[PDB]
Amino acid sequence: MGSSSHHHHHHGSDWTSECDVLVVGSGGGALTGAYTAAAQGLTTIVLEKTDRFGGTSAYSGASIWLPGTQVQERAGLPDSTENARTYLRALLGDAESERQDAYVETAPAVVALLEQNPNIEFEFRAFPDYYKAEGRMDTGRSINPLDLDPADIGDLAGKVRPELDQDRTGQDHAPGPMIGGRALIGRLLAAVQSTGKAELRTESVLTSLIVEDGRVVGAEVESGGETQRIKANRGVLMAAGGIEGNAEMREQAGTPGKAIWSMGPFGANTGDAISAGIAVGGATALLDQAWFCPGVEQPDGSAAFMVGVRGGLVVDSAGERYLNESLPYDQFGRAMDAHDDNGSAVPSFMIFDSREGGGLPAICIPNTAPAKHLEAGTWVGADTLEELAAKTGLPADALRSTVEKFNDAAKLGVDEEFHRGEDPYDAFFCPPNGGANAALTAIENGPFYAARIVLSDLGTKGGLVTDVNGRVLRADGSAIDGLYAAGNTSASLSGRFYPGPGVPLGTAMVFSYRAAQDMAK
Ligand SMILES: Cc1cc2nc3c(=O)[nH]c(=O)nc-3n(C[C@H](O)[C@H](O)[C@H](O)COP(=O)(O)OP(=O)(O)OC[C@H]3O[C@@H](n4cnc5c(N)ncnc54)[C@H](O)[C@@H]3O)c2cc1C
Ligand SMILES: C[C@]12CCC(=O)C=C1CC[C@@H]1[C@@H]2CC[C@]2(C)C(=O)CC[C@@H]12
Repeated sequence: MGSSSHHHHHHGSDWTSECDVLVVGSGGGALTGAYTAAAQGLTTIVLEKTDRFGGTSAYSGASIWLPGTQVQERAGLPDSTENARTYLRALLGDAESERQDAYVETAPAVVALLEQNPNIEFEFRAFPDYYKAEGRMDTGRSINPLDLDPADIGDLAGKVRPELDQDRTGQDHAPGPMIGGRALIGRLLAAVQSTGKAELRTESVLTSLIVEDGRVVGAEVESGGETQRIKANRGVLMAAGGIEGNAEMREQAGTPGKAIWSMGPFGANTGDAISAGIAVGGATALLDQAWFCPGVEQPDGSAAFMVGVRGGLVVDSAGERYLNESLPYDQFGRAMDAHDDNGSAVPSFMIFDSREGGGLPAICIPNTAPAKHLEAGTWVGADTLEELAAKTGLPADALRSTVEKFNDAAKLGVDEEFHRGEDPYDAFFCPPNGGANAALTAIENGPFYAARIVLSDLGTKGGLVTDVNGRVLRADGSAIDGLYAAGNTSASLSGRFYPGPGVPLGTAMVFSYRAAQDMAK
């Protein structure tokens, strides 16, 4: 993978083109880094491997954990840079304290620079922080790009990757404005283009970095069945995602879950940039870690992100509850993996009744029709729990017992076994009703359903070791000159934690910004 400049010269090759800043990828991080470089007058090229910008960032809800900024001040939030620092220190400990500090301390500058652009505006949207710890916001402190009329961004609207409910069925944007990740990437692209210093390319693939005397000076890029050599005078920012789509790297690293279960765009994030970085001496960390979530198994073997659980319960292959089904998706996923004994917890079984007329009582992204799950056998239905356990192969006495015990907890209003519905996260998706506890509803109105739940992800979070300025470090702690990484190309400062909504995009955006500031020196 690693190409030596002297070797290229020897073969008779030279630079196709030159820029100051070369950005690989086009999620929130990449485009934030692109904008930061180009807005202060550095010639910038962005390389997107696929025909659509945005990757998983486009799929996202575009909730962003950038605390203590002018956006939260407009909402009057009771929060601060120091309050957010306390929450991270309480969850993560002293491991990566310097990167924790740079994350919360730089959020305000990133947000102010971006909002100065007429294509970008954010607003606070309530979504709770995920753990009980000092500095938690029960309402959350995360911000979101405003809905975007695609007419405002010209030809860029047709180049944004569409939402999951359209993108895995050969479809483009559904009716209405661009929202969530579509609005984030549409606005960032329009900002990057407005600088007049950036080129935005699709179907341009990083293959290898180019090194001269141990310094990264550019990269080899495929585009139009041809090879190009792009020089980067100040540096290369690699924000091209993780290993989530590469089954071989995940099996080698011991990453739980599976490439086919990842909610990454199929084929996009195959660890190309992590590989390219290792090839020039970059150290790696946390490769067995990912941003986990439970997934509803699909007829085609893929998964759907299961979030905002509103009802049902979940059993292992023994027909027993083992977790709080309302847990934030990353803690849910880690509890599946911790409980899994040669396959008792992957798959798990979501059990629910006809309270939502056949629907599974959660948000599934994307949302496959019950009838297609039932025809494929991913879901099974029956008139009794007895017959449901027979069709699923679950122990019938244990499932019946599990459901009667859960139903007693819903009648009483407290789940003494797993404490479901006693957290602001659990309550956020459960509108207070006539029940003693809105997160606990009895499973008793037939027909009954079991859906197979697997260990999905929203990307992996392991990869190249970086400093507080996004510089890729070798095993000895020294910087690889000219090379930066951010987002899921870099090992997350968050370790084994998913602190709150928007940490993936927030960390990606801050370290892409800091990498561009470092290149501008
Ligand atoms: C339904 C859903 C909702 C989510 N909601 C949120 C949320 O609210 N908040 C949040 O913070 N996170 C959210 N996430 C997760 C979030 O989208 C990701 O964790 C994060 O955006 C990953 O960013 P990245 O830069 O690492 O990867 P990506 O955003 O995937 O960027 C990688 C890009 O680089 C391209 N690329 C890859 N290899 C190459 C190469 N060799 N050359 C050129 N280009 C290449 C890819 O095609 C892709 O376009 C959500 C995820 C899902 C599935
Ligand atoms: C849970 C989540 C993902 C990961 C992340 O980090 C931040 C959030 C909060 C916003 C959620 C989003 C998932 C998709 C959601 C449910 C929508 O369709 C509307 C709001 C949005």
